[PDB]
Amino acid sequence: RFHSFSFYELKNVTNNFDERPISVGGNKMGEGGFGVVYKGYVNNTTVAVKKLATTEELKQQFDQEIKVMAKCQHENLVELLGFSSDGDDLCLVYVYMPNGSLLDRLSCLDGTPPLSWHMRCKIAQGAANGINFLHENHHIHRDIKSANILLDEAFTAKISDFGLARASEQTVMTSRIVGTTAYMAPEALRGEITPKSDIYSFGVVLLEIITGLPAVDEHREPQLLLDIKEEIEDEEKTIEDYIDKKMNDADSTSVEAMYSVASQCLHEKKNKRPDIKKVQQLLQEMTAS
Ligand SMILES: COc1cc2ncc(-c3cccc(N[C@@H]4CCNC4)n3)n2cc1-c1cnn(C)c1
Repeated sequence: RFHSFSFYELKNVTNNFDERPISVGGNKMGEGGFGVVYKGYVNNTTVAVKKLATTEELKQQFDQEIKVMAKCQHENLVELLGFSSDGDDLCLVYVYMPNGSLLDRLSCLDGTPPLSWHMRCKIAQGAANGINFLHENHHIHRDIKSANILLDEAFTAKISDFGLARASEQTVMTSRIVGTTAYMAPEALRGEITPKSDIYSFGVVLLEIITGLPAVDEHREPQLLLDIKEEIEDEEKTIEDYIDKKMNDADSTSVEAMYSVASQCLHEKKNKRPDIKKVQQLLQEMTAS
């Protein structure tokens, strides 16, 4: 299904996996999902090359990334073009997403203009559509976060980084708890594996979209973004206090509607959260008129 590269090809097209940042003239775009991602050029086409950084666990993440992409073609998932497995380093080659991660566009990293509310609504809907597609195909993502939501030429959202994905038919525990704490559901932090934890993480992403704040900031009060939900419930704050001020087109009704979805996704009790189909429906009604 996918194209098999030899490792040296991907070496050559990434300027020998040039570790310098893009801004300095190198090829490294960033790190995440248990790999480092490089910009490459293959036959006048820009590509992204993820080079995976236990040994059996790394191969398992590689095979898991490939199996999901073979079963899951969707407008809101990144597209795998090929891979390399010869040599000592496993690589995955993807269609290039020129507007980078939702995390960096929300922070306006490198001076990119702030996302409007209208764009943010399409991003939230698209990301929900991508997660829905995963869950319908019986996969748990386990690493949902704004650094793993990329944006193409039209700022369409595409979920990425499926190395931790698990098949999903009772909820089981794992002995190896992995993920980013600021996005993880309480039961995920205790080691449970369940699609209900994906929903919780998506709720944190929705708060990032509304507020333009990162999920964790050690020099901020509160440090954890998900803490604003309890402040709003306890009427110490309003969602208006936290709405990203770098937008001119956010109306109260639809922001409160997206906040309501986020609040439901963030229910402390996993069985009280909506499933992704419900999340998808509420986000569609959000922009209906
Ligand atoms: C302009 O930047 C990018 C363009 C781009 N096109 C495709 C990918 C891609 C595909 C599959 C997986 C994957 N993984 C990364 C690691 C964590 N989640 C994203 N990225 N991609 C990634 C970046 C990027 C990477 N780091 N930063 C800061 C930006």
